Amino acid sequence: IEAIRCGGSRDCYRPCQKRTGCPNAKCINKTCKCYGCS
Repeated sequence: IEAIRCGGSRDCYRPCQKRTGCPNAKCINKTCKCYGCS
């Protein structure tokens, strides 16, 4: 998968919220692990 880099979890909201619809994500392994509202 494409590695969404994040300095923080709030840095994951924009992509993951845009992708899924919800900002639910974890900045883990320096990569945004998006869950959204699946």
